[PDB]
Order: sequence, then C-alpha cells, then structure tokens
Amino acid sequence: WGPFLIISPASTLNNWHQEFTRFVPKFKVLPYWGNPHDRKVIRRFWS
DNA sequence: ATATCTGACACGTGCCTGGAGACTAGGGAGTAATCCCCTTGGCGGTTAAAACGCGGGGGACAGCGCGTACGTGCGTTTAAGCGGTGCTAGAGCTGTCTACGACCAATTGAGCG
Repeated sequence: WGPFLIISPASTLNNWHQEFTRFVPKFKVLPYWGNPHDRKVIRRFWS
C-alpha cells in the first residue's frame, strides 16, 4: 500500500504497465508521459 | 610527456507550429415580389456676381528702450557600483459566480380600413 516510482528508457513505457496486468493485476499503477496537458493533468487526479 | 580538454556531427525526445482530412450544420448564394428610391427636371423668393463713390485703415519710417542674447563662475546636480533583500510572475489550483447558453413571456411592426 506504499507510494513507489519507476524510471525507464522511453521504448519500455508499455511492458512496465502490461506486467501489472498478469504477474499481479491488483496494483494502482499510473503511467506518466505525453504533451504537457496529457501528462501534468494526472497530478490533479492523485492529489 | 602527460592528464584531459573542446570539438564533431551525430540521434535522444521535449516543445509548438503548422497541414490536410471527413464530419456536421451554419450560412452563404440564388431568386421573386414589390416597393420605394435615386434620380430627372420646372419653379421664381432669394442671394452670388461685379461697378461707383467712398470709409476704415494698410503701409514705411525714425529711434526709444524692457528684454534679449553669450558663455564662464562655483557650488550644487546626478552619476556610479554593488551591498542587502522585498517585490514580483510563475504557476499550480482551486472554488465557485459570473457571463453566456436554453425555454418562453410584454411589446413592437405590419395590414388597411
């Protein structure tokens, strides 16, 4: 139930969420990339 | 001589600028009906137009004198850097209310009697 963070090379910003659909699907996982208002706006959801 | 530096020189992704495709549906383009308009054009009370006889004053001097110019004195002017550090815009985010949408009433313009 803790907060955690992953940093990765950009071409791996896909398997890093797909793994959390099969190994254990229970996690609250948030991707973060895109145009400024694609990405930054997700910080207004978790606050 | 040597450590290691400053290009060489490239593909990493960010940002936004900037283009073209397929859709709705806003609105532009095509049109009569018909009115009512810009326009043509005679009418006579009123002022543009130019002399003669004339009044108001434009015009050219002489020189007095209340102000105007130079350009240096001298003490008062802003310059000037660079200490601290509050202001200031960025900017991240609400937390609504305020102006702008959706449904339908008082008051108006059109018809002719």
